[PDB]
Amino acid sequence: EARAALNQALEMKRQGKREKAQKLFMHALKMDPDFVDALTEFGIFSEEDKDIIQADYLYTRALTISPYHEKALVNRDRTLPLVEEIDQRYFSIIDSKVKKVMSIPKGNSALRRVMEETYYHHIYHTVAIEGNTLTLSEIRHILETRYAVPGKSLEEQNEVIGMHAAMKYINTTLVSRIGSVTISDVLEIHRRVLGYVDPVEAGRFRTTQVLVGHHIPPHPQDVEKQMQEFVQWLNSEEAMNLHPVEFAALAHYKLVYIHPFIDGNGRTSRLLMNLILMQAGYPPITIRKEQRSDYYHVLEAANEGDVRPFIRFIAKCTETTLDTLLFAT
Amino acid sequence: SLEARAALNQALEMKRQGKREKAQKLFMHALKMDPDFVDALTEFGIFSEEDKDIIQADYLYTRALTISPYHEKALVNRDRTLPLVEEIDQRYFSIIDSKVKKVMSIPKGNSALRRVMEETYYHHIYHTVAIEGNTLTLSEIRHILETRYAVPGKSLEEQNEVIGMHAAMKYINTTLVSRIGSVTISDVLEIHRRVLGYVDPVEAGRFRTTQVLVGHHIPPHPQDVEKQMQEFVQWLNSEEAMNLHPVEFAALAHYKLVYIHPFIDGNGRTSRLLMNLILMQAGYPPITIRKEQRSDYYHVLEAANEGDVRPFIRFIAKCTETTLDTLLFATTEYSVALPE
Ligand SMILES: Nc1ncnc2c1ncn2[C@@H]1O[C@H](COP(=O)(O)OP(=O)(O)OP(=O)(O)O)[C@@H](O)[C@H]1O
Ligand SMILES: Nc1ncnc2c1ncn2[C@@H]1O[C@H](COP(=O)(O)OP(=O)(O)OP(=O)(O)O)[C@@H](O)[C@H]1O
Repeated sequence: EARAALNQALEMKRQGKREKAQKLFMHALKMDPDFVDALTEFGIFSEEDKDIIQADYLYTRALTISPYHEKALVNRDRTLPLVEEIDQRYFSIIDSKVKKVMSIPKGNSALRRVMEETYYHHIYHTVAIEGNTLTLSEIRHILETRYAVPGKSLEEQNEVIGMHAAMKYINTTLVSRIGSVTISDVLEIHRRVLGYVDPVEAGRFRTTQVLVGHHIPPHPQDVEKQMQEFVQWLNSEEAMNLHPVEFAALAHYKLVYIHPFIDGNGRTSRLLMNLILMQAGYPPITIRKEQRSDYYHVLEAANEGDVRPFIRFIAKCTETTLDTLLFAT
Repeated sequence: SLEARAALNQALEMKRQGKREKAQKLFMHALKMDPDFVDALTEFGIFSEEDKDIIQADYLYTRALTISPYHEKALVNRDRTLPLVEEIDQRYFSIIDSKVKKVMSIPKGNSALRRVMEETYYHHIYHTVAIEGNTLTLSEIRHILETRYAVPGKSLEEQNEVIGMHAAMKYINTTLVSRIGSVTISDVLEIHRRVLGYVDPVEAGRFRTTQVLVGHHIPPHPQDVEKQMQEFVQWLNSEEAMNLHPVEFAALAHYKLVYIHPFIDGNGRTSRLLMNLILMQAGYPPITIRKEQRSDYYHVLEAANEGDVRPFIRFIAKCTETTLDTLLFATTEYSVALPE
């Protein structure tokens, strides 16, 4: 019961429980996730395994519940600047790999092959996370030939066509264009993303209220005003001062939070993310299909107070993209 | 100008000696060299009445007078045939009206009618997409709409045309048919938005921005298209249009939209749908311009552009009859062949 599982895990730490300590710490927070002592003690336990980022999260969560909790505050005050350095140090590692892909001359036969294949790779994964059953070979066939695939839903194949049209529009019209991003530009991306599936709802705002896991987004009445504030933030001086990868990740989150469409919210958000990156001089990033579980958890964590685990998750995806380019080239 | 005044005379002397088929071919060749040859129209009009073809004869005389108003030989013939054709045409609408009453006489929930009304829905889709060069079969179009799975080795654009139509008819049958009040420019765009939405979601429900050729027809410039549609919907809701016979009003509404050609694509499909909305609002079943009538469908549209729209109005009335003939036949066929 309450305050029971922690002590079991805490005495196990003295013994050297190893996995047995962790399992009980996880079970203790399963019964009560707002148990301030279980967070602080599991935070201390995390630093023993050199996991300072996880520890800082647990302390920050504990203080959001109990601001004046001494044991958590004295630990956070130490880790707060330490993590800020670790995070900034990770962005500088990414910035060096981004410079190493720009160092490669345009016209390289190796890069052309990768940039081509990774375009289809991005489409496969962005549709696969939302439960599209089409393979990479099938998605290649759809876009190359424009003939339908045997024994597969027309809705699934129109999702693929919708994405290709949306990226073509971005890469052509938006990426290079001078000036601010408008509410019109966001609708125009969605109009292509969902146009071939639902031509009625494509490029028009959500009219009904919906549940997204455990997230209840703004009411259709408010959605319009939420988007006017969102585009104002995108063009704000504050947002320009942020590191591209962070600004991209925050732009992503704020759109999936507002959830202004009946469908294509995740897809439009992942596209808008890449527009921010490509406008700042970063290649298009792919949140892979197998990262669906993680992708949601960091979005859950973002809703409850701390957005950083999401910002880090995007930066990790950014690195794996850059790693794939430099390797394949 | 006597390039084919020898071809007329050639055909005319052939008529005297008999030369039934030989006369026609030369009359057709005479109008091929000069289609605005007033004597070739009037003489071929006289020739037509000999085969009891008064409708064709009246067309030729009316065409001749549009070129040469005061041409005596044509005028004396037209003055006779003008009221005669008006009677023949009105008599055809009364034949249709009796067959429309005979489909309403059939009970509301008849099991035989339900089967036909279902099959003819897919039949209408097959033909409306087939005329514009869609290669999908009837069985394939049934599979698309029933299962919502794609067809092997056929373009996604062709299959999205089928989905676009089904959505457009569903919207019409549900929202528009039963709705009280006037038809608006918004309603026309909303039909097109579904018709073309699954193929071209960008241009769906938005007016033509560029100028295009349609066979030998140059439609109003994109600048004027908006005003042409405001006058079109004003005519649709006008008292004059309500006084016209449903089949004529349907056919004229069809023509005026394909004339204006206010979209990049889906002009014919939107027109054929709007036609059926007029008919169904007046209490007529949805009519199908079949795929094999593509050649005829264009000729009567050409004929309409040059002055006389009646051949089109008659072409729609003929399609209306063949629809009603198919329903009454199949319904009586199934009544015996099905249980109940
Ligand atoms: N708890 C959450 N809070 C906020 N956003 C979330 C949450 N879980 C998932 N999301 C985001 O919203 C999407 C889920 O929305 P939903 O399930 O309605 O749409 P989908 O069909 O999965 O994808 P799409 O929005 O691309 O059509 C995810 O793809 C993700 O980007
Ligand atoms: N000479 C003509 N004058 C007026 N309208 C014509 C003429 N020829 C064809 N049309 C109309 O235009 C339609 C064909 O237009 P067009 O060839 O641009 O489109 P499509 O792709 O064949 O068909 P849709 O309009 O259904 O997409 C015909 O169905 C008819 O309604």
